[PDB]
Amino acid sequence: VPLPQLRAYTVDASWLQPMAPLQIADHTWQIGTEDLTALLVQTPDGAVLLDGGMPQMASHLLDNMKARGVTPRDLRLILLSHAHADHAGPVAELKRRTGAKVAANAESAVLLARGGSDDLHFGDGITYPPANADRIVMDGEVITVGGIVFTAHFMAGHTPGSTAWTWTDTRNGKPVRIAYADSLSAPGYQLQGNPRYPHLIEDYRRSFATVRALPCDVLLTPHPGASNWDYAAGARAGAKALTCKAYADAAEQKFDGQLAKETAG
Amino acid sequence: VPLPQLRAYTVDASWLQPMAPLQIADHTWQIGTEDLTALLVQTPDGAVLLDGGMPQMASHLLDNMKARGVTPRDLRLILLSHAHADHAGPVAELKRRTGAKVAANAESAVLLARGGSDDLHFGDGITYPPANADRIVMDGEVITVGGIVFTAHFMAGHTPGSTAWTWTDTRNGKPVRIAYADSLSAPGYQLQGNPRYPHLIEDYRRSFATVRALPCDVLLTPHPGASNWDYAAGARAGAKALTCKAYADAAEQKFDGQLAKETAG
Amino acid sequence: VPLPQLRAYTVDASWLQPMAPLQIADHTWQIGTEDLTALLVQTPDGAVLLDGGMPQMASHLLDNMKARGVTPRDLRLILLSHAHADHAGPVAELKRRTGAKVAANAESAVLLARGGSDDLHFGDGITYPPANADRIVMDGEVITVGGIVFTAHFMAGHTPGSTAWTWTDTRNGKPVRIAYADSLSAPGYQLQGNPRYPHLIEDYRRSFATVRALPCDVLLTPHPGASNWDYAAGARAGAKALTCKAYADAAEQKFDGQLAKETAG
Amino acid sequence: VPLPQLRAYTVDASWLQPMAPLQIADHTWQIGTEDLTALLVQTPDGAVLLDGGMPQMASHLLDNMKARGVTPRDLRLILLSHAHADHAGPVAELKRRTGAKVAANAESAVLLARGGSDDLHFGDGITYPPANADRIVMDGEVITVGGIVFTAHFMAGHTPGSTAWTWTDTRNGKPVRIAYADSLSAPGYQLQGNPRYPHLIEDYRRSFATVRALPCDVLLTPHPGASNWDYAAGARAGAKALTCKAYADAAEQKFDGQLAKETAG
Ligand SMILES: C[C@@H]1[C@H]([C@H](C(=O)O)[C@@H](C)O)N=C(C(=O)O)[C@H]1S[C@@H]1CN[C@H](CNS(N)(=O)=O)C1
Ligand SMILES: C[C@@H]1[C@H]([C@H](C(=O)O)[C@@H](C)O)N=C(C(=O)O)[C@H]1S[C@@H]1CN[C@H](CNS(N)(=O)=O)C1
Ligand SMILES: C[C@@H]1[C@H]([C@H](C(=O)O)[C@@H](C)O)N=C(C(=O)O)[C@H]1S[C@@H]1CN[C@H](CNS(N)(=O)=O)C1
Ligand SMILES: C[C@@H]1[C@H]([C@H](C(=O)O)[C@@H](C)O)N=C(C(=O)O)[C@H]1S[C@@H]1CN[C@H](CNS(N)(=O)=O)C1
Ligand SMILES: [Cl-]
Ligand SMILES: [Cl-]
Ligand SMILES: [Cl-]
Ligand SMILES: [Cl-]
Ligand SMILES: [Zn+2]
Ligand SMILES: [Zn+2]
Ligand SMILES: [Zn+2]
Ligand SMILES: [Zn+2]
Ligand SMILES: [Zn+2]
Ligand SMILES: [Zn+2]
Ligand SMILES: [Zn+2]
Ligand SMILES: [Zn+2]
Repeated sequence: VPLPQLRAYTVDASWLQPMAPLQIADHTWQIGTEDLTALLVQTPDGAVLLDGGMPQMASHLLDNMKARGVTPRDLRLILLSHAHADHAGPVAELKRRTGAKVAANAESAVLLARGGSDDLHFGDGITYPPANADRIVMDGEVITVGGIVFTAHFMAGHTPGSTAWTWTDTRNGKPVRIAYADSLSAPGYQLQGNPRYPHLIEDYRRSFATVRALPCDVLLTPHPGASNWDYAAGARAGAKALTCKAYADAAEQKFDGQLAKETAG
Repeated sequence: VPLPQLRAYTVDASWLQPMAPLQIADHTWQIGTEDLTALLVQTPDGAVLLDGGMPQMASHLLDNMKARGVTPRDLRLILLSHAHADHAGPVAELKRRTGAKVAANAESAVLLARGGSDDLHFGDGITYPPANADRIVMDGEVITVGGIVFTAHFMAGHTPGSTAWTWTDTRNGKPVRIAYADSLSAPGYQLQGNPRYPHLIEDYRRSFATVRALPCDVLLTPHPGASNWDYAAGARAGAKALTCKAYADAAEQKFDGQLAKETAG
Repeated sequence: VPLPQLRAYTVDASWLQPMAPLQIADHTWQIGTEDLTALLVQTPDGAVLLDGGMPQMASHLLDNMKARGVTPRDLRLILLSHAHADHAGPVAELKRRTGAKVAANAESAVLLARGGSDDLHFGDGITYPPANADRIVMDGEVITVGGIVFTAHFMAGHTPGSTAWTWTDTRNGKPVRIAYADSLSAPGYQLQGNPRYPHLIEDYRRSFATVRALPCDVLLTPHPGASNWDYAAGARAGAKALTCKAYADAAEQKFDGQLAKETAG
Repeated sequence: VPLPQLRAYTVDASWLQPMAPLQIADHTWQIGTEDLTALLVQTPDGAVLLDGGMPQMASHLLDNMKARGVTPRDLRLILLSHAHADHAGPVAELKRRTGAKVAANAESAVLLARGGSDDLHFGDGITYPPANADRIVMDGEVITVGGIVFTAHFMAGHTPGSTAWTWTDTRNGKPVRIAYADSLSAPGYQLQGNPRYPHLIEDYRRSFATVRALPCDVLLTPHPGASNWDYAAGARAGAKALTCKAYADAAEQKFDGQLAKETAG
C-alpha cells in the first residue's frame, strides 16, 4: 500500500469558466471567471487588479486586460482580499509577466510568500506559487493610483490577513462607493479553542461589524455568490446584490449556526 | 558638498555593558547587558531566549549561555518583544551559530526579515542583519518548551508586532507568573493622522489595557528602566520593579502628554 | 469550455511505496521509499538527512527516523541533491516538525524558496511547499557533523543547483567513500539554445566529468534505478550498483543521444 | 569596558560627491557620484539602472533620472555588478519609490536579500537594506529592454554572484559595445584554502579570462578608477579608459602579487 498521490485543488467548473470583461462602474471591471472575482480598476496612471482567482487564470486575465486597453506594463498594483489559492493563485506569474507590484498586510504577505502552505486550517492541502509583497499596508492605510483612493479595512477571520478594499468610482457621473469585502466563511474550520487561532471567534465578530459599517453603495465579494452577484446575468448581474449590512448579517447567522453545530459535534 | 556619511546606530554605554547572568527565577536569567534585557529560560528540553539586545551582543550572549550550561545546540527557540535593532539585533547571527529557531507574529517576522529597514517611524535609520522566522504565532497562541508554557499577547503600538510574553516559573518553590511586556514608548513618533499607521492611537490604548491585565507577579521589560529594574543592583535588582498595572498607567500618562505636545507642535 | 483543472504531480506507485530502513553503511541508511532515496546519516552529534523525496513522505520519514533512534530534535541538518518536488518535497514540513536546518547552494536555495515554481523547464507544473535555507554553501565547502565530513560538489545541469554530496562512513570497520550523486537526466528539456539556460550543454559536460572523478567506493542516486540500486532486494540491494564512472558515462551517452534527437526534431 | 559601538560604513568623500549626468553613449549615462558608477540606459520602453552606489544615494539618483526625463514609473529594471553596500546600497529604497524590478543571478539575489550580511569575507561589517530580486538570471542570459539587449556574463570572485553586463549602444551613429565589468579586487580576502570559498582562486582566474574576452569597445567599472575613468574630467572623462584586456591583465597581476604576499604572511 503506497502513500496517497497528491490531490490537485479542483474546483467547480464555473469557477474556471472564462468571461469577457463585465463593467461594474465607469472604471471598474470584473475580468475573472463566472464564479471568481478579479477586479480591474483603470486609471490614467495605470491599472489596479484586486484578486486574480485561480493559478491557471493568469493568461485569461492578461487577455481581458488587453481587451480593456491595459498592457502588461500598464498594470501597476495588485491588491488581495486574502491569500488563498482561489484568489491569489496567479499573483506570482502576474508579477513575472507584468509591471505589477503587490501591496498587502503582513499576514497576507506571509501567507502569500509561502504559497498558501502551512495554512491555519488547510495545512498544505491548498497551495499555489509563492509571491513576495512589495509594500506592506496597515489597517486603514490608503493607496492612491490616478486619484482613485483605495482604503484597506482589516477583517481577520477567514484568514488572519483578510482585508476589505474600498474606493469610490463613478457610474452615470455620480459617485459610487464600492466595497470589495472579503469572505466571511469558515469552511470546515475549528472555531472554538483552536490552538493555531485562539481569538478566531472574537476576530470574526469584529469583522462582521467592520463589514456592516463599510462605505458601501455597491458590495462585491471574492465569490460573487456570497453577495448575490451573478456575473453571467449581463445587464442584471448586480441587480440582486446584497448590501454590506445584509452580507455581514447573513455571514454572522451562518457563523452562529456553525458554532452551535461544532458544540454539538 | 558630498552626501552625508552613514551614521552608525550608537547607544548609551550601559546598553553595551556586559553583565554576568542574573537570576530572575528558578529557571529564568537575565543574560544581556546592564541596560538591555535578554532572558534565558532553561528547561530540561532546551533553552529559550527572549530578545538578544544589540547586534554586537551575540558572542556575549553565547558566553553567558555557556556559563549557564547551555551549549549552542541546546538553544531551541528565540522569542522577541519587538524587531528593532536594540532587541533583535543579534538574531540572525544567533541562528547561524546555534540550533535556535525563531517564533514571531507576522508583523514582527516581516520587520525582522527586512532587518528593521523601512521602519514605519525610523525609515532606514536603525537597521540590523535580517533574519527569517521559522514559526508564525497568532495572538494568544502558546508555545511549550519542557513544560514551560509561553503565551503571546499582542500589544501593537511601539511596533505593529509588539508582543508581551508570559510564562510561569518558580521561585523558592512557589509559582511566579512572569510578564515580559514590550515597550510602550513612542520615541519621536507622529501619533495623530500617521499615514503609515492610521490606527496607532487606538492600538496603543488597547495595548495599555492588555498590559494592565497580564498575569504579572513579576514584570520585566526590554529596557529594564521602563519597569524600574536595575540589573546592576545585585540582590535588589528587582526590588523596585513596577507592577504591570503601574507600568501601563505610567506609559499611558506619558503617551497622553505626548499627544498633547504633538497637538501643540 | 472552462480552463483546465490543476493537475496533481502524480508518480509511479513504487515512488510512494514505504520501506523500512535499509542499511547502506555503518551509519548511513536509506529511509525513503522503494524508488526515492532519502538518506539518514546518524552521528553522535545528531542526524543528517539527504533528501526527503515527495511532499507526502514527511510522516513516513519521521517514523523511520524514530525506528532508528532519531527523534525530531535529533535531526540537525537537511542536505539536498536538487530542489525538485520528488526530492525536496517534504523539507518545509520537516523543518516545522524537527530541529533541522537546511544547507544548500544559492541556486538550490532560490528554487526551494519558491517551492519549485518558475522552474527553468517545468514552469509551475511541479511545485511543492516552499522552504528557506539556513546556510548557503559554496562549491567544495564542507559541513562536519559528529566527525562525518560532507563535501559539496556542484554538478549543475539537471537543475542549476544540482549537487553531489560525498562523505566517508565505515562498513565492516573499513572506510567507505560514499558518493550521493545528483540526477544527470534532462527530462523533456530543450538542451540547445535555451534562453533560460544558455550554457546548459557546457554545464552538463562539466558535470559528467565531476561525477566521473568523485571519491566513490559506493554510488547512490536520488532515483536508485539511475545507479542500479534495488532498494527492495534486501541484502543484494546494492550488489549491481554502478560505479560513478559508469553512471557518468551512461548519462553522457544518453545525453548525446538526446542532443542528436533534438537536432532532428 | 562596554562592547564596541557599531561602526558605520564610511567611505572617501569622492564616493559620496554628487555629479550631474555624464553622457557615456547616445543612451547611456553615468548618474551616480564622482567615484561610484550608477549607469542609466534610456530606451523608448523605459529606463534601466545598472548599480546605484551607496545606500544614501537614492534621492540623488532619482534627481538625476528626473533631469534626464525619467520619472519613477519609467524606471523598469535594476541590474547589479555585485551586491555590496557601495554598489547595491539604495536598491531596496529605489524599488519602493519607483516601478523598478531587480534582475540578478542566484548568488547576487541571496546576498541582496540578506542586505550584505554574512558576507563570505566581511561578515556583518558592511550591510545595507535588504531587497528581493524579481527575476533570476543564468549565465549568458539576455534581457531586452526597448531593443537594448543586456547580456549577463558571470565573473565570480569578488563576490560569488559578480557579473559583467554587456550591451550595444551608439555614439555618433556608430555601434559601441559597452562592457560594465565587475570588480576584480579581493580586498583583505583570504585567497588560499578559504573554507567559505574553496575554489576562490580558480574562479578569479576564470573571471580574468572572461573579462579579457568580453565585447568591449568601451569598458566601465563600478569604481571608475579601476578602468581609468575620471568622471570629473568632463569631455575627457573616458579618454584614458583601459580596454577590457588591460583591466583583466592589471587585475591578474595584482591578484598574483596578493597571492604571493599571503603565502609570505
Ligand atoms: C471552501 C471555499 C473556498 C476556499 C477558501 O477560499 O477558503 C478554497 C481554499 O477552496 N472559497 C471560499 C471562500 O469563502 O473564500 C470557501 S466558501 C465556498 C465558496 N463559494 C461556495 C458557495 N457559496 S456562494 N456564496 O459562493 O454561492 C461556498
Ligand atoms: C528610542 C529608544 C530605543 C529605540 C526603540 O526600541 O524604539 C531604538 C531604535 O533606539 N529603545 C526604546 C524602547 O522603548 O524600546 C526607545 S525609548 C528609550 C529607551 N530607554 C530610555 C530611557 N528610559 S528607561 N525607561 O529605560 O529608563 C528611553
Ligand atoms: C522526470 C523524472 C523526475 C522529475 C525530476 O526530478 O526532474 C520530477 C519533476 O518528476 N525525476 C527525475 C530525475 O532524474 O531526478 C526525472 S528522470 C526519470 C526518473 N527515474 C525514471 C526511470 N529511470 S531509473 N534510472 O530511475 O530507472 C526516469
Ligand atoms: C574595499 C573596496 C570596496 C568594497 C567592495 O566593494 O568590496 C566595499 C565593501 O568597501 N569597493 C571595492 C571594489 O573593488 O568593488 C574594494 S577595492 C577599492 C575600491 N577603489 C579603491 C581604489 N582603487 S581605484 N581602482 O578605484 O582607483 C580600491
Ligand atoms: Cl507591456
Ligand atoms: Cl553545541
Ligand atoms: Cl524530539
Ligand atoms: Cl512616476
Ligand atoms: Zn479562502
Ligand atoms: Zn475562496
Ligand atoms: Zn523599539
Ligand atoms: Zn528599544
Ligand atoms: Zn529533478
Ligand atoms: Zn527526480
Ligand atoms: Zn564589492
Ligand atoms: Zn566596491
